[PDB]
Amino acid sequence: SKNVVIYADGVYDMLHLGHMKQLEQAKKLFENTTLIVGVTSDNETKLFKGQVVQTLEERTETLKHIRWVDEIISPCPWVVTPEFLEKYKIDYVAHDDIEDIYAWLKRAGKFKATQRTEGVSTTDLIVRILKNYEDY
Amino acid sequence: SKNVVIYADGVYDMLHLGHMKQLEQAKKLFENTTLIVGVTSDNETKLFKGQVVQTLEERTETLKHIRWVDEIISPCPWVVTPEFLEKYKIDYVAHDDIEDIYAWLKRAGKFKATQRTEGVSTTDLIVRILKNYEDY
Repeated sequence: SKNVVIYADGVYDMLHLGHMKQLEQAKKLFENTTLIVGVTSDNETKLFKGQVVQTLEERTETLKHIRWVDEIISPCPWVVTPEFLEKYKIDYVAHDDIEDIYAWLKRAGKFKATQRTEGVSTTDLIVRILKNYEDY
Repeated sequence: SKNVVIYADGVYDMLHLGHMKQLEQAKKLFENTTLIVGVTSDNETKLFKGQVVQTLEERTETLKHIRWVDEIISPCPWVVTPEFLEKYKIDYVAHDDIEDIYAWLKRAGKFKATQRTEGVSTTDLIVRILKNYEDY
């Protein structure tokens, strides 16, 4: 089939199985895709979202090693725009939306949902380490 | 060129950039390779090596997502043997050796060194998180 350009953005701090399953899902939305992943800058993540432990450079170097990732934009825009989609020939934005800042994307037919996997996160694994030390 | 079968084994607990750079190095030892990765069982890792936080199933599911990994043997033998190399048509074992349990591999011309990257580990990132809380 024809090659579909998919865009997915995120913070990707301390990459874990949860991000990877999401990336894999974005990549397989169609039989032939190019998955572009956008990695948010440090400043704007902290300003708008929350604490980041890894720098942009580290967050991006880890993503380079994931099988599903075809291209990375680093840093990426914090807000996706129609001009951005035209410039990089993006057919679909892959998100999990979790008023609606993505309504124009749905109206344009350019939105494809992916999902999160709970309980697989890096912070969760440290919780598991700590359970081995009894409170008493 | 001809296709070279490379074998690398390890625990791969809480996969981080350090493992990935090593896998990438094993994969690029030659122009055309098949990288087989062996993941050690829970029992034998704990018995011979140390604590593991993720099960075999989790440690293996994460490796499935890495670009360099062509095949996984899970669980893998704890000790590599010549019969193992013959069975899976392995040309080289990729290790970082860090008396010598791998001397027969070097004698057979079947040993290729890779290296570790320090300071990139998942436990290190939690140390970074904690630096934000001042002791006083």
